[PDB]
Amino acid sequence: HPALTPEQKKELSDIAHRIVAPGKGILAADESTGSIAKRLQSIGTENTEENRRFYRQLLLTADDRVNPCIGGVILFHETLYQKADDGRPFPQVIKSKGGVVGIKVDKGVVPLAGTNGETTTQGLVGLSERCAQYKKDGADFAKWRCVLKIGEHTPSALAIMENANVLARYASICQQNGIVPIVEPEILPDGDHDLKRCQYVTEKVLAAVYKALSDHHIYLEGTLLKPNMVTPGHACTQKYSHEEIAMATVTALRRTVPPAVTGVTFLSGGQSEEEASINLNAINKCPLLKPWALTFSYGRALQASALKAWGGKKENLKAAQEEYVKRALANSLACQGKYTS
Amino acid sequence: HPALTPEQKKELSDIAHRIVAPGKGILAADESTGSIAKRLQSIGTENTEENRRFYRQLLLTADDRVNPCIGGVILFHETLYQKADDGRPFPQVIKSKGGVVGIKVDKGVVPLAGTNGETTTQGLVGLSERCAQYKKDGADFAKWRCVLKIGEHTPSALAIMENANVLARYASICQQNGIVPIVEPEILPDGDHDLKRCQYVTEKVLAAVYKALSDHHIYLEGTLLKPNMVTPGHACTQKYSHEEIAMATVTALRRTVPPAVTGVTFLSGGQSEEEASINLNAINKCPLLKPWALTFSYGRALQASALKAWGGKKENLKAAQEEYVKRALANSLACQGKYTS
Repeated sequence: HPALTPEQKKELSDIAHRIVAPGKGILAADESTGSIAKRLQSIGTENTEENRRFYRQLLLTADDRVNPCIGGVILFHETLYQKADDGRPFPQVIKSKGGVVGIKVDKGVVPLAGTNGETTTQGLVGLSERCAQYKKDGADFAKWRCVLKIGEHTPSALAIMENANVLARYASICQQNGIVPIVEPEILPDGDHDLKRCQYVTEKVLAAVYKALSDHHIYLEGTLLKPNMVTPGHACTQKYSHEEIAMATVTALRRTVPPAVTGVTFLSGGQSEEEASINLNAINKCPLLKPWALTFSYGRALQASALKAWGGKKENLKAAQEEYVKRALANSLACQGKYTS
Repeated sequence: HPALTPEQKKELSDIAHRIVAPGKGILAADESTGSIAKRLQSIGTENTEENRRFYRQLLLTADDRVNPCIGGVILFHETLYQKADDGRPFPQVIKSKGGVVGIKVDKGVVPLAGTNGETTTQGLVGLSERCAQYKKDGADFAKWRCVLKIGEHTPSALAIMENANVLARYASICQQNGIVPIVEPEILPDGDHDLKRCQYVTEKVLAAVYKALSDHHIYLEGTLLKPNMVTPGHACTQKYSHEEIAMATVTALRRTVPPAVTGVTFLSGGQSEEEASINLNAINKCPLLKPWALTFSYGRALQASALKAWGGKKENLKAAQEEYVKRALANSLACQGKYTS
C-alpha cells in the first residue's frame, strides 16, 4: 500500500522505542483459550471467561514496582475487551501503569501442504480490518507468530520462504494502520541438534525474514523482533554454558538484524523462569556491539510461578502478584546486564 | 565449498579489521590500462607500462605521514607484479608502511542481455585460481565492482538479482582462498533523480546483496562493503546539504547492513576531493548508531590533485606526493569525524 508519511513513521518509531526503553520488556499474556486452557488445568482451575478475566486482572494490576519493568503487554482479543473489577477496560489499566497495549493478531499455526510436518500461520484474511479496529480500541502494537522446526531436512527452503513472506505481509498491514508489528519467527528447541546447528538455522531464517520485510518496504525503526535465543536442542547430548548461549545468540543477531530495528524481545520457549533471566542477562553482558535493545517478551518466564501461586483461589491474589513482580524485576535488571542471582 | 575453520575465520576477520582500523582508509589505485589511460591523457602523459609504474611508485612511496591514514591499497594485477626503483616489489612497499595489499579481481562490466542498457560483471571464470595466486603473491583482500543505474525502470529486479548473486559468488571464492572480499555494488549518480530516490534504490540493492551473501554462507566479519554515498542525481534540480547527504547515507546503511560487517569503505564517485572528505566527515558526525567503521576507499578523491601536479614529469615527484598526502590526512580525519575545512 501507499508509503508512510513522516507523521506515520514518527508514531511507529515512538511506539517501538517506548516498549523497549531501557530496563523495560514485554509481558506476553496473549494466550488463546486453547493455550490458556492447558495453563489452567495445570493448576486445577476451571477455564471460564471469568477465571481468565480474573487471572489477567491479577497480572495487569500488580503493583507499581512493575511499571519501570514493563514497557508493553500483549493481549489476546478476548482480554482487550474485558474490564477490571473497578470497571476500567484492561487497556486502560495497562496504560495507567506506563505500558503500551499489544494485541496478538495471528490465528494459529496450520500445516503447510506438501512439507514434512512443517507449518505456516493463518490470519491474513481480514487482518487490515482487525488492525484498524484494535487501534481504535487501544492497541498500539501487535504480534504474529510463525513456527519453524529443526530436523533432518527442516526447516525447508519452502517453509522459510512461506513464513517470512507471511510475516512481511502482516507487518505491512500493521504499519498501514498505525500499529507496530512484532515479528516472531520462532525456531523450536525440539530435537537433538547442537548449539551451532541452531545458530546456523536462526541466521538462515532471520536473513529470509529481513529480505522479505525489505521486499515489502517495512519501516524497520517501527518494528520489533521476537526471536528464540540460540540454544542447544531439547534432546541435545552436549552441555553449553550461559556464555556460549549468549555468544551464539548475539552473533546470530549481529549477522542478520539491521541496526535500524528498534529492539529484540526474546521469547523464552521452554526455559525456566530463572534460566530465561540468566541467559538474557548474559546476552546483555556480551561485549560485542549490539545496535538494538536486547530485552524480554516473556509468557511462561514471567507467569509460571504466579499461575502456580494463584491456584485459581482468590485468596492467593497478592501472593501470585508477588511471584510475577519478582520475575519482572529480575528481567528488568537482566535486560540491562545487571541481574545477579 | 566447505565451511570455514576457526583459523580461517580469524585470518579473515583480522585482515578486515586492520584495513579499517580507526583513522584508516583505502587508496584505490586499481585502475586498469583502459581506465588509467584516460587519467594519463588528461595530463598529457604517455600511457606506457613505465609511466604507470612510476605513477604507482609515486603514490606508494609517499612519506610516513600516510601510514596512519592508509590501512589498505587496492592494486591492478599489473602493479602487483611491478617493482619500485630500489627493487622492492610494490606489495612489499605497501606492507612496509603498514598497509594491507588488495587486488581487483573482476574483469569489467558487460551488457546484461535483455535489459534496458543494464549491466553485469565478468570475471568469475578462473577466479579461484587467481585468488590463490594473488594470495601467494602478497594480496590479502580483493575488490569486485558491479554497477547499477537509476532510471525510469532501472535498476530492474533482474539486474539487482544478477549482480547481487555475482558478488556473493565472488565473495565465497575469495574467502575460500584466505582473501577478504570487498563487495562493491555501485549505484551511479547519473540521472536527475532526487536524494530519496537514491536512498530507496540503495536500500533495495544492499538488501539484495546481503540476502545473497547469506545464501552463500559468507562470513561477514571477514568482508567489507564499498557502496556509493546516498546523494542526489548528477542532473538533479534540487540542492541538498552535506547533513542531508550524511543522514540519507547512514539511514540507508542502518536499514540494510548487518552489524557483523566489519567496515564500510565509501567510493567517491564523481565527487571532488574536498566534497568527498566533507561528506565522509559528516557521515561520521551523524549521531545515529553505526556498528561498522565508516571510512574511505577513494581513487580520484585521493589522486586527482597528485596526478595533476605530476603531469608526467619526474621533477614534479615530491609536489605530486604532497597533494596525495594532504588528501590522505584529510580523509583520515574525516573517517573519525574530526575533519575541519
